[PDB]
Amino acid sequence: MIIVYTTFPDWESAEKVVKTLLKERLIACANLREHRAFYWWEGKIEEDKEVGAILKTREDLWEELKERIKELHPYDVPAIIRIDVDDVNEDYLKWLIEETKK
Amino acid sequence: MIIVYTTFPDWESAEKVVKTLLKERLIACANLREHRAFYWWEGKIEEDKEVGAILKTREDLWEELKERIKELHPYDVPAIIRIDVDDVNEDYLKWLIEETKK
Amino acid sequence: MIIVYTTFPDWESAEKVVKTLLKERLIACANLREHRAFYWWEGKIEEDKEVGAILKTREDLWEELKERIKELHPYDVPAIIRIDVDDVNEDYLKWLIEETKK
Ligand SMILES: [Cu+2]
Ligand SMILES: [Cu+2]
Ligand SMILES: [Cu+2]
Repeated sequence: MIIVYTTFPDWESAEKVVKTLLKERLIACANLREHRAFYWWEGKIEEDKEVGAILKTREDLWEELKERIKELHPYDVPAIIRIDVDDVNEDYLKWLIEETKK
Repeated sequence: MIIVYTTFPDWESAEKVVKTLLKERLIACANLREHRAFYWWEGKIEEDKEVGAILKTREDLWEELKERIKELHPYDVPAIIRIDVDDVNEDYLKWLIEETKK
Repeated sequence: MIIVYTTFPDWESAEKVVKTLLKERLIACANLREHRAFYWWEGKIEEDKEVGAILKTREDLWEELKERIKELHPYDVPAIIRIDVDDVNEDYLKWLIEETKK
């Protein structure tokens, strides 16, 4: 399995996108929590309050999921970050496979 | 070293389990923070408020730790997710080894 | 690209350090959020409220970034944890490369 991390400008977009991804059976679950982001914009350090999203899905769904996030994301240039899971308890993995599209 | 991520239904269970794992010297530390989870239950998108837990330990303790989490977890099917750490500052790694069981 | 995770004792140190790292062009962005940490200190389970920081940068900047965090960190023994990113959308990766030092 894999984790995918992305960030959203607030809760309405984060929840809309995550619920669409669940409906499309591209993810098994999402964990959403606020953070404060700091980055460069035009020679200045910018802050933005955001909602980060930790998504859990199968490896084989990565490219499809990445494309759908690109298509749904409120940001022109979103972060869509895949981190592979090195091991997981089998009962959870079985559930995640059951809950994702075939 | 490794990270292990799991989620709990609230703070009392999260803290009880993490403190037991510390007492058993199976982890060196835990970072706990709230999130909102979205997933499928019986044809419906369900939300649950949870406490996520980021645990830090040695690679060689993974199987023992995974079994103990299974045995302590309030969920029938918990997420117990191992992500390997590709590098870490040595002083921290030494501390983590010192603080975990031998 | 890589993620680097570290923790700070509160927001002032976290923001000062992250903004210095941005100014030095060692990271492209940071996501900061509170957590509660549990760990061993002198035979007792200790808790501390902290700010965790998720940093995003290039692989080739890891050693320089790790040294700078050591030099800036309020902790004697900070956690400075590198997790490699297995894949990312190209538009984001291009932006991250553009925003980091050359
Ligand atoms: Cu905002
Ligand atoms: Cu709940
Ligand atoms: Cu504190």
